[PDB]
Amino acid sequence: SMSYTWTGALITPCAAEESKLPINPLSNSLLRHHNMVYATTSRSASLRQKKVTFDRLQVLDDHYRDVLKEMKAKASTVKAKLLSIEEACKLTPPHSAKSKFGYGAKDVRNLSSRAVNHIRSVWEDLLEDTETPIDTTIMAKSEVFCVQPEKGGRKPARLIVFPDLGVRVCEKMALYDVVSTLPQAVMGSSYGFQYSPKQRVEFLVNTWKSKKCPMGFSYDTRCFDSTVTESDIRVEESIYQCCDLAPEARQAIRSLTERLYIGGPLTNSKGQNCGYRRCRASGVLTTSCGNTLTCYLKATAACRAAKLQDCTMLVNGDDLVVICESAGTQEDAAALRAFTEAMTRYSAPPGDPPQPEYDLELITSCSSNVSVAHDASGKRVYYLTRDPTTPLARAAWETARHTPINSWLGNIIMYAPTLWARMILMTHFFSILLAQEQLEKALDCQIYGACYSIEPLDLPQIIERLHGLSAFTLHSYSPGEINRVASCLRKLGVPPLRTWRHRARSVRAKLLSQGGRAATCGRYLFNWAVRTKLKLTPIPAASQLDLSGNFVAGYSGGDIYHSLS
Ligand SMILES: O=c1ccn([C@@H]2O[C@H](COP(=O)(O)OP(=O)(O)OP(=O)(O)O)[C@@H](O)[C@H]2O)c(=O)[nH]1
Ligand SMILES: [Mn+2]
Ligand SMILES: [Mn+2]
Repeated sequence: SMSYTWTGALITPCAAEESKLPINPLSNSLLRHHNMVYATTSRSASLRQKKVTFDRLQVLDDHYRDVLKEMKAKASTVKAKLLSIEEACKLTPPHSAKSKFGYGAKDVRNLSSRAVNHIRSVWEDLLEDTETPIDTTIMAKSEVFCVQPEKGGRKPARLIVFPDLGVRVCEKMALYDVVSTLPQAVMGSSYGFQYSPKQRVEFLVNTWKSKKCPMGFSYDTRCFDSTVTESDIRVEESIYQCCDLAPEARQAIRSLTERLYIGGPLTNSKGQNCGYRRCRASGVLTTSCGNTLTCYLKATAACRAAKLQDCTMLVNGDDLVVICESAGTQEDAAALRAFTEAMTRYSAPPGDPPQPEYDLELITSCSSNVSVAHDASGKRVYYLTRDPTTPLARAAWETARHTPINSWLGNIIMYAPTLWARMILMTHFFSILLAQEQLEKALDCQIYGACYSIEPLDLPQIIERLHGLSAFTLHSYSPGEINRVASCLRKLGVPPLRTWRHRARSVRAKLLSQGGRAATCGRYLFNWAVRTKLKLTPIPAASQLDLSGNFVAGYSGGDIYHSLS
């Protein structure tokens, strides 16, 4: 059983694609070694196809089956609603890809009769037809990176695979409530996406302290999406089907699974057949939910197979953290070998073999880690940080070129307490946004895979919700964190942190000189910048402001939209 089959027709672009950065004063202002920064393109898709195309040998044992039955019994608890066409339409991102059938996301949100009548038609088809493979498009994705310390080798583009806009809206009607509700119900504490960054570090610490002699390790699968077998996707359906479901919801899930999720034909931008998928599609609604469940299940079973004791995992799609009781240095390494041997039998080998860790801080997952800092009162605070290379590289791209998804905004929101996000990112973009009249224009960003639409001037509020107000006061970051940040500036050619401090003094002055929510941006975001730091107090409409069901689940490649909060 092969993950993909190719006819030889190319993965084709729809427009021109820029690779290298353009040299302009504003990006220079941030980053100097321009030629360290690249965007991916169609040209490398070939390469990506090679990494992602293989055969899958799966062998399931009793541990796996036991864990499934356990997961399923929890899933039996769920009652999931069928969404209305309207409800589902309003979950569609305004810039989601337009349909083959003469209407785009705008029309769907407007509930254009062409759109809703097509969607109704696509819905009925899921009820009438139970086997005909549903068309998907395959595209090379445009993502920006910094090149490897390994000379001049670049990641090839990733491949997105997604059904037409009308299918996608149906997917929401059928499966949205499921995909939002079930993972927590089945996986409890282990379900990553139920956690704000603050809550995620909380859970990791409390877990780490709850052990007598702790021992954590990160796991990650070489192309998880290709390792997802047809069987995996039907197992995953069997979990979903344990929900109380509307009859048409049950069939829709039944049809989507056979027709779309287990695989199907791949069409390119030009309309020709590239071939066939027998693994997970990156761009369906159930991708993140599927990946997480599948990973949780395979992982959980692999512990019991390697007799690790008191495992507590955190799962975010493909990304797996595990913290457990240690059996001694030499044992641990041997058990972790066996974990991997199990996962591999379940068709999920790792990129790089897990290595046991005896400090929580050295464990990295979802590209991020726990680091330590202190607040005003000097009492020691835990927060979530990241190697700033890729964030800064993208910040330099989105400065010198208009991007659909403003990644820098996402990172400030998410990594608000971190060193580099405050001193470099915040300063750089509030500088730009002030020069060009544009603090109030709402910008599109991406949190946990869902598209959000946020105004810069609501950042003190938002940051306070997620990380608390202490995220405006942290000051004594760990040596290793400062060492890592500093070495990253040297790599990309970013002016050392000293430099941003005055760029930021100027910068808190511009904002106080303007009142309103603009001023409390200056005051709160840049209290690290003045040497005569004033005190900070819980902002008014700044949590009890706007609330919702935001950070309750992930929708990576799931086409989900929240202007929420
Ligand atoms: O548009 C896309 C396409 C794909 N993906 C997702 O990226 C993965 C492809 O890449 P990998 O799964 O091999 O790398 P990864 O571990 O870094 O993936 P993430 O956890 O960072 O997501 C797949 O698991 C796919 O679902 C997106 O998030 N967006
Ligand atoms: Mn992976
Ligand atoms: Mn991953």
